[PDB]
Amino acid sequence: ERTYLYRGRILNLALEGRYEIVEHKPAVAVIALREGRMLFVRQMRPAVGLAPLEIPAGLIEPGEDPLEAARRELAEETGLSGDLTYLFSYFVSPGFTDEKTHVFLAENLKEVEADEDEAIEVVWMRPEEALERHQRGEVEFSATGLVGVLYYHAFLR
Amino acid sequence: ERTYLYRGRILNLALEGRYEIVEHKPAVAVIALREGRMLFVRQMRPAVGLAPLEIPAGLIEPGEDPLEAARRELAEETGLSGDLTYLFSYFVSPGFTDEKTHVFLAENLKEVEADEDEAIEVVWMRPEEALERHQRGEVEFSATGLVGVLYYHAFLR
Ligand SMILES: Nc1ncnc2c1ncn2[C@@H]1O[C@H](COP(=O)(O)OP(=O)(O)OC[C@H]2O[C@H](O)[C@H](O)[C@@H]2O)[C@@H](O)[C@H]1O
Ligand SMILES: Nc1ncnc2c1ncn2[C@@H]1O[C@H](COP(=O)(O)OP(=O)(O)OC[C@H]2O[C@H](O)[C@H](O)[C@@H]2O)[C@@H](O)[C@H]1O
Ligand SMILES: [Mn+2]
Ligand SMILES: [Mn+2]
Ligand SMILES: [Mn+2]
Ligand SMILES: [Mn+2]
Repeated sequence: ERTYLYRGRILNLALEGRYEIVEHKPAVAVIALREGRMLFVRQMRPAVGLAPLEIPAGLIEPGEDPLEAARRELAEETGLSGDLTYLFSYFVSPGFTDEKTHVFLAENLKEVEADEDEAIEVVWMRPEEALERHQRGEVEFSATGLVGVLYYHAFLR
Repeated sequence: ERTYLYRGRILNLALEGRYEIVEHKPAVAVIALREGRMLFVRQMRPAVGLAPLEIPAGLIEPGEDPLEAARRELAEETGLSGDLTYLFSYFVSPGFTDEKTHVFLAENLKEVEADEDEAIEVVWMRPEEALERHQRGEVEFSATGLVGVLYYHAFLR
């Protein structure tokens, strides 16, 4: 039996007995490799006060399914389209939120727009270099960035 | 300038201008391999209404640093100790929360207690089989479970 303390724009806060639960829209993320570089993005994230290394990601909007949201996010954040394949999903932090992320691979990328959402920085970077910069403390990862780097090292070399 | 709407036990909800922000304690997670099996755990997670495949994980308590929290969580959840090495960290979902997870590798595991926290199920499973069960829809992953599986395939085979 959830009791709602806050109903917001991209989350709700509820109590369920002693549990504090954040309801959140599902998300998508896209792993894309070109010429040995992975497609990362960075943007200021007020929750953390910095810009972590992420892969293109977004929330699924009403009416959309994960594949469609992934296509849209990739185009809006980086100006690209590609051939998308579903990989796997994960709960970001199931001890307190129901946010679920669906991860896709993109191949054969083409520019469909001149990126285009300006507050997001497109960062093509070899995943080996992203991992080294992180190990040396020079950049933070989001879960989606780390998943992209680890998936590359597992399956795309 | 954060304005607090809710101060809780393991999270705070704040507004910062138009942003909804969940402050949350940092976490740790431990990747451990023995005889080709990875150490997973499962427990009911009221936020998601199911028991995803996770690796042993917990919140850092007052006074502790990540390594110490990792040692404690591994012992409390699975009854084991091992030689711990820091791997990397990630923000679970930096579009709305500051929760950061520090991930460790454990080697040379030994039983120090007869597991011991009973509401957590210890699930030794080959990571190849965890990935196959997930692909067939039979189990959900947390981020920590997925990170463990991908790290194994990248670096531990
Ligand atoms: N939503 C909640 N609200 C209130 N208290 C909680 C909640 N969940 C657990 N507790 C209490 O807090 C104690 C927490 O148990 P520990 O093992 O240190 O942490 P973890 O495994 O939950 O979370 C570790 C990470 O794994 C997941 O990804 C999480 O989202 C975290 O990112 C519990 O025993 C309960 O008493
Ligand atoms: N905390 C917030 N509160 C209010 N509105 C927000 C917030 N953050 C962004 N917006 C608004 O909502 C729109 C969201 O932009 P989209 O690209 O679909 O999602 P994403 O990249 O943020 O999140 C994708 C995932 O990546 C991260 O891991 C996240 O935590 C998610 O798990 C914004 O343009 C803002 O207008
Ligand atoms: Mn985005
Ligand atoms: Mn977007
Ligand atoms: Mn735990
Ligand atoms: Mn615990």
